[PDB]
Amino acid sequence: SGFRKMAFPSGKVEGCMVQVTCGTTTLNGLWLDDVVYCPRHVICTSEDMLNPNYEDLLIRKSNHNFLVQAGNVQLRVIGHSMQNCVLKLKVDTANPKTPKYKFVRIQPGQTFSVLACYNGSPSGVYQCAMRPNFTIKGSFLNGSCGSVGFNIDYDCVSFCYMHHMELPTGVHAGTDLEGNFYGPFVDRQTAQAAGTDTTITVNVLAWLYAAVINGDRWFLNRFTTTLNDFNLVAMKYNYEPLTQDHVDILGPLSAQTGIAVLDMCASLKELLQNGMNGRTILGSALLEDEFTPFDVVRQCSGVTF
Ligand SMILES: NS(=O)(=O)c1cccc2c1C(=O)C(Nc1ccccc1N1CCNCC1)=CC2=O
Repeated sequence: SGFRKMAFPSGKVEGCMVQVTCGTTTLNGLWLDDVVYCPRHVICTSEDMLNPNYEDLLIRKSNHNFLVQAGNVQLRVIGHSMQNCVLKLKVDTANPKTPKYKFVRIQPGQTFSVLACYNGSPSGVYQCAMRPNFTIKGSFLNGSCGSVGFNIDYDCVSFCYMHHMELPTGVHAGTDLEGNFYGPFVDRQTAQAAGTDTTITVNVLAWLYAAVINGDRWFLNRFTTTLNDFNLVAMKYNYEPLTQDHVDILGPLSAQTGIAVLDMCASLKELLQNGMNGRTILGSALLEDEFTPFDVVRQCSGVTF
């Protein structure tokens, strides 16, 4: 037992991390089949990042300007094209370590593992969540772009995230693997504001179910509440409004646990109105919202790859 913020095994993704160099800009790229995906700002200097015209800047670039290396073995770029805010570099050889993969655009609240790399080689891995305002609180130094976020289900690596920039607030933004930014962000070095962030209510409830599973039961209350009443309380504390879909996705936890979902929301209302009172839940003094119900069921089922 015990509960931990657990990342996916990163090997299958380590096997596709290449270094992409263009002029003097160097960052990370993802080598799948005979295509290397990378952020389009690889074609920019920092003097270009204030207001870049990516079409005009890419037009004076040719295939021989891009240098792709996997560790030390090298890739011959034989084509290139810009899709939204990513560059697709067609190379001479196909990645022998290409796993079964998909490109999917995740929805807010859902989680993924980030493999943080620099110069095409991995440095760390950690689990994070796509905030309701389409940001993530990762850790990304300079050179870290092009690092990817992914989920792994049995055989399949579903890539969902490519890191692009750090907001002046200190949080991070990126695109899906088709180059479309999550949220209202542009790959431009200017002031960009994320919206009001809110807490992923269903995730907090899944984490409380995990807590009940692992022995911590002090927050377990005796009230229940209406869905509308809990939503009244949740909107005051800047929580996302709970829908019947959320209650349905919490069904397995509510059944293994024996605690009806609405009573768990009653306990959560009590925690929001009275605080945690100096105690902890699963080693945390705050209400954790970066576990989806599926993450809890994974850690309790020992789902493997
Ligand atoms: N010559 S470069 O094109 O600025 C550059 C050079 C090396 C590595 C990176 C960058 C990037 O931009 C970049 N993404 C980005 C996107 C929009 C606005 C600013 C940035 N960055 C943030 C990190 N500091 C440099 C500016 C990621 C990198 O890993």
